[PDB]
Amino acid sequence: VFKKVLLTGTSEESFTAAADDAIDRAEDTLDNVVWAEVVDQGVEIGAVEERTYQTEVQVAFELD
Amino acid sequence: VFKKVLLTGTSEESFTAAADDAIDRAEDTLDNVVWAEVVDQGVEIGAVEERTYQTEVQVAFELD
Amino acid sequence: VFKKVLLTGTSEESFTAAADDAIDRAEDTLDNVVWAEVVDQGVEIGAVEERTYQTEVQVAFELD
Amino acid sequence: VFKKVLLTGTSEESFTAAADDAIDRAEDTLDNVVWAEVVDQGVEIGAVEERTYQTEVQVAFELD
Amino acid sequence: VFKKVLLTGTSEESFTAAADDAIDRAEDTLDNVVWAEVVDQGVEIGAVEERTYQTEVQVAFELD
Amino acid sequence: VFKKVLLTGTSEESFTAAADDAIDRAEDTLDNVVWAEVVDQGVEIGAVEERTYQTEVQVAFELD
Amino acid sequence: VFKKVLLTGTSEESFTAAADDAIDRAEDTLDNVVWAEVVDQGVEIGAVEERTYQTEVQVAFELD
Amino acid sequence: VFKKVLLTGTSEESFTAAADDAIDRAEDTLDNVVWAEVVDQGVEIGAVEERTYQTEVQVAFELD
Amino acid sequence: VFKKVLLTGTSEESFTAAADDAIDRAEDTLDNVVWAEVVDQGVEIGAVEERTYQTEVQVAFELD
Amino acid sequence: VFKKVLLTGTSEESFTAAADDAIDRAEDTLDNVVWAEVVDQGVEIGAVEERTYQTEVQVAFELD
Amino acid sequence: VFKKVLLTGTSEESFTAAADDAIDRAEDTLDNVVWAEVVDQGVEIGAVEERTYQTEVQVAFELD
Amino acid sequence: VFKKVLLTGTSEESFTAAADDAIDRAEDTLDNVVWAEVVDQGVEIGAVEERTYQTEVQVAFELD
Ligand SMILES: Cc1cc2nc3[nH]c(=O)[nH]c(=O)c3nc2cc1C
Ligand SMILES: Cc1cc2nc3[nH]c(=O)[nH]c(=O)c3nc2cc1C
Ligand SMILES: Cc1cc2nc3[nH]c(=O)[nH]c(=O)c3nc2cc1C
Ligand SMILES: Cc1cc2nc3[nH]c(=O)[nH]c(=O)c3nc2cc1C
Ligand SMILES: Cc1cc2nc3[nH]c(=O)[nH]c(=O)c3nc2cc1C
Ligand SMILES: Cc1cc2nc3[nH]c(=O)[nH]c(=O)c3nc2cc1C
Ligand SMILES: Cc1cc2nc3[nH]c(=O)[nH]c(=O)c3nc2cc1C
Ligand SMILES: Cc1cc2nc3[nH]c(=O)[nH]c(=O)c3nc2cc1C
Ligand SMILES: Cc1cc2nc3[nH]c(=O)[nH]c(=O)c3nc2cc1C
Ligand SMILES: Cc1cc2nc3[nH]c(=O)[nH]c(=O)c3nc2cc1C
Ligand SMILES: Cc1cc2nc3[nH]c(=O)[nH]c(=O)c3nc2cc1C
Ligand SMILES: Cc1cc2nc3[nH]c(=O)[nH]c(=O)c3nc2cc1C
Ligand SMILES: [Cl-]
Ligand SMILES: [Cl-]
Ligand SMILES: [Cl-]
Ligand SMILES: [Cl-]
Ligand SMILES: [Mg+2]
Ligand SMILES: [Mg+2]
Ligand SMILES: [Mg+2]
Ligand SMILES: [Mg+2]
Ligand SMILES: [Mg+2]
Ligand SMILES: [Mg+2]
Ligand SMILES: [Mg+2]
Ligand SMILES: [Mg+2]
Ligand SMILES: [Mg+2]
Ligand SMILES: [Mg+2]
Ligand SMILES: [Mg+2]
Ligand SMILES: [Mg+2]
Ligand SMILES: [Mg+2]
Ligand SMILES: [Mg+2]
Ligand SMILES: [Mg+2]
Ligand SMILES: [Mg+2]
Ligand SMILES: [Mg+2]
Ligand SMILES: [Mg+2]
Ligand SMILES: [Mg+2]
Ligand SMILES: [Mg+2]
Ligand SMILES: [Mg+2]
Ligand SMILES: [Mg+2]
Ligand SMILES: [Mg+2]
Ligand SMILES: [Mg+2]
Ligand SMILES: [Mg+2]
Ligand SMILES: [Mg+2]
Ligand SMILES: [Mg+2]
Ligand SMILES: [Mg+2]
Ligand SMILES: [Mg+2]
Ligand SMILES: [Mg+2]
Ligand code: NA
Ligand code: NA
Ligand code: NA
Ligand code: NA
Repeated sequence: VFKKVLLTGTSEESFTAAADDAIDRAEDTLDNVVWAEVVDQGVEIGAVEERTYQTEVQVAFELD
Repeated sequence: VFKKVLLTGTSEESFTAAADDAIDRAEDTLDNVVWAEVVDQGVEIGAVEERTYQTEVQVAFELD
Repeated sequence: VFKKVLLTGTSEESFTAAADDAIDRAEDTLDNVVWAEVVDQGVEIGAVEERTYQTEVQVAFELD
Repeated sequence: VFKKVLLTGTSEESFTAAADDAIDRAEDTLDNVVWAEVVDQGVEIGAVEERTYQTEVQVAFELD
Repeated sequence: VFKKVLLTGTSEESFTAAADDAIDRAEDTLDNVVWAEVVDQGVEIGAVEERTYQTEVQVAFELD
Repeated sequence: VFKKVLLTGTSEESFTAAADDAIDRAEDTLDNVVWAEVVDQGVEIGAVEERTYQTEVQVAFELD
Repeated sequence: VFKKVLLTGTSEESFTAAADDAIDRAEDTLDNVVWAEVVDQGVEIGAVEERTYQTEVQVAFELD
Repeated sequence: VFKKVLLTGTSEESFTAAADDAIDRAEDTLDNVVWAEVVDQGVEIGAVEERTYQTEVQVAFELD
Repeated sequence: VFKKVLLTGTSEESFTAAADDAIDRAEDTLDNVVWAEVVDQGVEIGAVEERTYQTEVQVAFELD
Repeated sequence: VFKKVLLTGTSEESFTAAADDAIDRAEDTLDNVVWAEVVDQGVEIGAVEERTYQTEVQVAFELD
Repeated sequence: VFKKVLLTGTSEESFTAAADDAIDRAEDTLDNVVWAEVVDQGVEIGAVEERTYQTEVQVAFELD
Repeated sequence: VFKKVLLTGTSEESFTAAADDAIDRAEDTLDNVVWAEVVDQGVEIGAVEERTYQTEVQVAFELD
């Protein structure tokens, strides 16, 4: 059985690095992370110092 | 990193109050709740006494 | 077996009351109405006197 | 010909009042506003004092 | 309040049995599981021995 | 001209049999049923005895 | 209250005429038809003599 | 950079002519119109004399 | 088994004729073309002489 | 690089067997078939003898 | 009240830089730009010299 | 007439480079490649050595 958690990663650099940010967090706290599906992307502007790219992913992990 | 939990709140009063019901539950058990996105709304009729409005939300919270 | 009818209710008050308007109509003419799913919402402006909130619902009823 | 502008209204009270907020703004600056279609709803939490309901609408107006 | 977890069940037999696989896992670890909504189906081929049917479900459970 | 009715069939056995349940009902009451399109699938759990698979279909029939 | 019926009109001429075909049928059998929304278009080829354009519409009518 | 404006054109003749109606309006008031994407089609019936076909388009234009 | 190819037809006349353009091409090179489903429509403006209507279709054909 | 072909399989038995029908055809003619994603399901009724279940899949295969 | 404008940015480098291109243009001409939501991405090939990455964003700005 | 092929490119570097990977493959085997539309993005994790970014594109090419 796989389960997915819905995470939004952030980066001041790129959409790819923002996806990595979310996956890194998942891998910190979950075993058997196997894939991620991008579900949205955006840019936070008017409450940060530098533009912040955001990539939201369903991160899938194998249960057990 | 933000994470979202997918909650359906309920109310005998309104769709807005049903959204509040879900957010209240999130705030009871989670720190740093920052926003909610409505993903569906409906009304339960034929297994309740009074119509029950339901509002399903992705409730976003900042991790750490 | 359930069947759904696609109804748009209206209200000069709120989206919740517009949903009730549709459900009330279904309950007038149908037995065993069991739930409703919101599929769209809108506001009619430039052919009514007061803004009219509209809520479109699939109203589900149990057949037999 | 109709044109639509994509506006997010806000309210500390309800999704309906947040929709009104957007429509009111459109009517302030546009002639012949004729309808609005709800495209999203959400709640801003962790950068406001009180929860703020938001309703995003395409507000349609007749050109000329 | 209901909460949903996003699970992908697997089966070498059918899409229905793959849905059961996910629900069974939810029922192992959660109380008050009340319904499941199918959100995707697929078949894993080129890293398994026999075709494996997969059914992804939002499994809803009542909180408390 | 074709018309469609939106029916949810149920089965304690499978998603395919739940689709048949809806189609059977359509064929009981309608002439010239010609096809069905699956629009959703789900499983009712916590108000039935055995899991009940549900398949919602637009059932198309030729008018006249 | 408005209700919608989901009709597929057909024409050997055009998508517009296929939409008219559905609306004409609605107007034959329903009072207070007020609008139609196109939901799909297609072309039937390999079971007709000439290509047949099809336009599927939700036809809305005012109840009462 | 391209920008899009969301326009609904109308015609008593066809969906194609309704799309032209919107594009013509864009070209009246905008320079460097480069393409249009159809996003919806419909027919206004019960507040016009003759059926009016409507085609909603995102009309893209190159900025500068 | 059916297979679909994703083709965009073009016409200086209409969306219907643009759909025919794609289907004609499919029929030139494929046997047993049986139906087409419209998936998008648009208009190319700023790199053609006359507006060019485009209709994108999944063209289905029976294999063997 | 992966490529996908869009195939509709058929079965007089089940949606799962209809998916297998499409995958079997892909495996007959393609090397390195690796997965399939269900994109639609339906039932052909009024031009076949027995109901025919259909499952449309994107069948993915690794290029080279 | 927030308003959104629908802009497609371009870059010969990356999808992230194409998003920046659109946001930069918005910030040139608008006050209080607060966020952007990616709605589409693509690559222009056969009318440019080098591949051009394009990222379409709804750029949100606070009115007043 | 344009045709599209549905390709998933891969890269250990970025979503942009994964899109290039797919386009490069199309250009190897097809003439008159004119544009690509991103339809999905993801990251393969638990069967590769380094995270592999994937970008799925419809690659459009002009027929003849
Ligand atoms: C990055 C980002 C910020 C946002 N802020 C937001 N802030 C807000 O008050 N309302 C919103 O709807 C909203 N949407 C956002 C979406 C994105 C993608
Ligand atoms: C409130 C609500 C109840 C429902 N009950 C339901 N009960 C059921 O047996 N099948 C369903 O598909 C179903 N859907 C529902 C959807 C909503 C929005
Ligand atoms: C309330 C409402 C009115 C509308 N009127 C409309 N009137 C019209 O001529 N064309 C339309 O597309 C249209 N859409 C509408 C949508 C909504 C939600
Ligand atoms: C109200 C609201 C705020 C938001 N803030 C947001 N803030 C953010 O940093 N990223 C987001 O994606 C985001 N989305 C939002 C969506 C909504 C509906
Ligand atoms: C079963 C299945 C396997 C998959 N594998 C996959 N493997 C991969 O490398 N990229 C993918 O996008 C991908 N998608 C899949 C989807 C499904 C439904
Ligand atoms: C089978 C089923 C039951 C459901 N019950 C439900 N019951 C409920 O109170 N709210 C819901 O949203 C809901 N959704 C359902 C969906 C499905 C598919
Ligand atoms: C016109 C048309 C015919 C079709 N026939 C069809 N026939 C069939 O056996 N399976 C299908 O999925 C199918 N889809 C169709 C869709 C359209 C739009
Ligand atoms: C042409 C058209 C008119 C409409 N009128 C409408 N009028 C209305 O009161 N409510 C609606 O939702 C609505 N929708 C419409 C949609 C279309 C496409
Ligand atoms: C006809 C048409 C042309 C287009 N050109 C385009 N040209 C471009 O540089 N970027 C685009 O996104 C784009 N989209 C188009 C869509 C359509 C429907
Ligand atoms: C099985 C099937 C047959 C169909 N036939 C069809 N036949 C037709 O004339 N028009 C259609 O739109 C159509 N759609 C279909 C869809 C499905 C899923
Ligand atoms: C970059 C891009 C160019 C395009 N050109 C295009 N050109 C065209 O003639 N028709 C189209 O549909 C089209 N779509 C496009 C989409 C994208 C994303
Ligand atoms: C990269 C990727 C791998 C995947 N693997 C997958 N593997 C699997 O067994 N089931 C899946 O649904 C699945 N989906 C995937 C999606 C993506 C985007
Ligand atoms: Cl989710
Ligand atoms: Cl419907
Ligand atoms: Cl828009
Ligand atoms: Cl496709
Ligand atoms: Mg930096
Ligand atoms: Mg988002
Ligand atoms: Mg914010
Ligand atoms: Mg009360
Ligand atoms: Mg729901
Ligand atoms: Mg129930
Ligand atoms: Mg009042
Ligand atoms: Mg509507
Ligand atoms: Mg009107
Ligand atoms: Mg107050
Ligand atoms: Mg939003
Ligand atoms: Mg076995
Ligand atoms: Mg999936
Ligand atoms: Mg049994
Ligand atoms: Mg459902
Ligand atoms: Mg003729
Ligand atoms: Mg259809
Ligand atoms: Mg047929
Ligand atoms: Mg005339
Ligand atoms: Mg519309
Ligand atoms: Mg001409
Ligand atoms: Mg297109
Ligand atoms: Mg048999
Ligand atoms: Mg289909
Ligand atoms: Mg360069
Ligand atoms: Mg686009
Ligand atoms: Mg071009
Ligand atoms: Mg490297
Ligand atoms: Mg994918
Ligand atoms: Mg895999
Ligand atoms: Na989730
Ligand atoms: Na219906
Ligand atoms: Na817009
Ligand atoms: Na394809």
